[PDB]
Amino acid sequence: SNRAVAVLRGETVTGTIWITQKSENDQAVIEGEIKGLTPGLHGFHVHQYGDSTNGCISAGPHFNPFGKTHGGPKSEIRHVGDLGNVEAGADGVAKIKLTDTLVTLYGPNTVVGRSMVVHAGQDDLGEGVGDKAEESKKTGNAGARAACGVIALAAP
Amino acid sequence: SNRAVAVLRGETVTGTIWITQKSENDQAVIEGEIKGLTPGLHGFHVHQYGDSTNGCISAGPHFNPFGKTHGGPKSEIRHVGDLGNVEAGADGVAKIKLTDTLVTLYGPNTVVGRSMVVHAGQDDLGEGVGDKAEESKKTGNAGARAACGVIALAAP
Ligand SMILES: [Cu+2]
Ligand SMILES: [Cu+2]
Ligand SMILES: [Zn+2]
Ligand SMILES: [Zn+2]
Repeated sequence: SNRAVAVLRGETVTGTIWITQKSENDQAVIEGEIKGLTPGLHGFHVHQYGDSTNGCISAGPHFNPFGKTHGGPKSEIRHVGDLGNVEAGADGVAKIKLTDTLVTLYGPNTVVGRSMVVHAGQDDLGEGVGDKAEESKKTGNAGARAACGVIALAAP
Repeated sequence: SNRAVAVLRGETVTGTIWITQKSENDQAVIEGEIKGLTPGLHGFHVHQYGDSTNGCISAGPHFNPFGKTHGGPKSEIRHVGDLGNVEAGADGVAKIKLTDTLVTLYGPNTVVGRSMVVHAGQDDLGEGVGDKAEESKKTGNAGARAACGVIALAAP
């Protein structure tokens, strides 16, 4: 099996996210907690780069090795990195428990060394319309990057 | 080409280290700066894991995919992660400029997702003798881990 962990750092938001995967043929299990969030829904994605020399800016765009448009985790068309929204409760804490069929810790498309990023706003899952449509298909209109962390290899 | 960066964090020591590599057939070029160090020589290695949930402890041992004993960068027998000593000047700053033939950002033995660690003490390069010999061949007797950072993928 493989295991990875991202320690999310930000000015006011922080957290720890674990990814475990039994084998290259199994889904990634993504679990952890993020704190300091405003109550409500917050976009959550794997971005292309783990580079934090420019804070969360240097993370680049959503991880998208297959060249798709932005969607939610259940969408037929989505970026590999599209994990949808996490929900923070009244105390500002989001508990995260997800499985994903595109995110992997094995092979050429591994997310190891890349980043996890949580956003200030809610991800529209690529379903935005009108003047929001163009950006919806890139980023889901989730707004500013509140915290980020590098996906690090961990002992299995 | 490939590029990676490690932002080293610690209680008093910090730094940024870049790794660039033109192709899988080229040597890794390792360059950057570490500050807050005592003047003198400090051990510097790639460790197996990037996991920082337990500070630098969770980095595990020196990265050693080929199952060798510890040495210096010029040794015939060394761990992949063995980068020797860096030298901090009077102001506590070490300027780093190294090339390495074992460290790579390509293929199954990539260091992406692992960690760089700088130590409080000097690495004896595996040449320790007497009661120091056993540990010399594991860690070079470099002592405590002063700072660590995950090796993150960066835009080339
Ligand atoms: Cu994002
Ligand atoms: Cu070390
Ligand atoms: Zn996306
Ligand atoms: Zn070593």
